[PDB]
Amino acid sequence: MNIFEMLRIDEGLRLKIYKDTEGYYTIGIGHLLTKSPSLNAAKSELDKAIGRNCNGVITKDEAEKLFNQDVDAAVRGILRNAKLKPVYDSLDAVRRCAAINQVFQMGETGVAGFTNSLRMLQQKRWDEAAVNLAKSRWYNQTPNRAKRVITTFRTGTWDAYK
Ligand SMILES: [Cl-]
Ligand SMILES: [Cl-]
Repeated sequence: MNIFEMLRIDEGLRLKIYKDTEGYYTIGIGHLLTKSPSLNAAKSELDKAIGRNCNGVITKDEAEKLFNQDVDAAVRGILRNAKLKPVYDSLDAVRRCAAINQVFQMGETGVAGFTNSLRMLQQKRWDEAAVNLAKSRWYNQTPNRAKRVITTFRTGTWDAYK
C-alpha cells in the first residue's frame, strides 16, 4: 500500500466533471476544480488545468497526471507549513500517509487548525489523538473515510485499507 493507492481508494476515479461531497465541482481523482456553482466556471478551470478544450471530460492519463501534481503539492504544502512539518517529520511512514490524506482532502489550512490532535500525534498518544480527531466536522460529514484515516493514525498499519 502507498499514498496513491490509498487516496485512489478514498477519492475514487471519475473522468467527467462531478460534484464532490460538499457539492463542488471536481474531476478525476478528487481534483477540485472550483467552489463556484457555475458549471461553466468549472469547465473553464478544467481546460486551463489540462491545457486543452475538454468539454468537461478527461482521460485516465490526464486524471492521473492531475493526481500526481496534487499529491506532490500536498506533501510540499505540509513541508512548508510550520505547524505541520514538525509533526509530520516525527511520524513513521504509514502515519505519514495518513497526514498526507487529510491534507489532500482538507487543505493545509484545515489541518493546521487541528492543534490539539497535532500535538497528540507529535507526542505519540495514538488513542488519544484518535478520539480527538473524531470530534470534528470532518468525521461527522465523511465518517467512513475519516474512520479509515484515523485508524491509520491510530495503528500505524494499513488494516483499514485492508
Ligand atoms: Cl494542472
Ligand atoms: Cl466517507
